[PDB]
Order: sequence, then C-alpha cells, then structure tokens
Amino acid sequence: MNIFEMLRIDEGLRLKIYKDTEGYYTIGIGHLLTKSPSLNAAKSELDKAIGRNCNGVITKDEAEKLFNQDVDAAVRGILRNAKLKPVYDSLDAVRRCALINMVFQMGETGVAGFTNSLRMLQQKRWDEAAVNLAKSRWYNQTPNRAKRVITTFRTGVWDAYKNL
Repeated sequence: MNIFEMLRIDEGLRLKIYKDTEGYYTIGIGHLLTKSPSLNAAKSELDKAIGRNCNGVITKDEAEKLFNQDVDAAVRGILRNAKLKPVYDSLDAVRRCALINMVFQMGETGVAGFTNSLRMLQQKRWDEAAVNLAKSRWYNQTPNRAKRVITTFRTGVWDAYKNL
C-alpha cells in the first residue's frame, strides 16, 4: 500500500463535479474546486485547472493528473512548514503517509493547528496522540476516515486499509 492507494480509498473517484462532506464543489480524487456556492464559479475553476472547456466533466486521466499535483503539493507543503517538517522527519514511512493524508484533507494550516497531537507524535507516544487526535471536529465530522488515519498513527501498519 502507498499514499496514492490510501488516499484513493479515502476520497473516492468522481468524474462529475460533486459536493464535499462539507458541501463544497469538488471533482476527481478529492480535488476541491471552490468554497463558493455557485456551480458556475466551480465550473470556471475546473476549466482553469484542466485547460479546456470541461462543462463540469473530466476524464480518468485528468483526474489522476490533478491527483498527482495535489499529492506533490501536500508533501512540499509539509517540507516547507516549520511546524510540520520536524514531525515528518521524525516519523517512519507508514506514519508519514498518515500525516500526508491529513494535510491533503485539511490543508497545512489546519493540521499545523493540532499542536498537542503533533508534539505527542514527535515524542512517539502513539496511544496518547491517538486519544488526543480524536478530540476534534475532524473526528466528529468524518469518523470512519479519521479513525483509519488514527489507527495508522497508532500502529504504524496498514491494517485499517486492509479491510477496505
């Protein structure tokens, strides 16, 4: 299992513009287009993102291209972030994937706000950090996905995704 397979389990694949758990306009493999309520603003972002007139619909191909860019940006964002970098460097390969997953879903900023959990992950206090991560809007709003990520940080193995 790898980061791409992991995120693809969590995000799914949709070739037509759709709404987030959050009600936001998205397409592909969790590629948020706009936080704006107009389908029209979303369509415009889409064509800008793809470089063609898409009319709200993309190919598998285009979806994976956006996915490659998004993953790349997430990692680079982690590497550029003063708060995130040190945690990332301290982690093993599997747990590194769990932090990437969080950044992809919630952005650099959002994750950098989990101050106490970050501190615990750096210290390698797995059970403590898992308990603290669960105390969040994140967990309450998308419990099945949060719990997969959390188990991943807890165990350091890919079992939560074995099932799926």
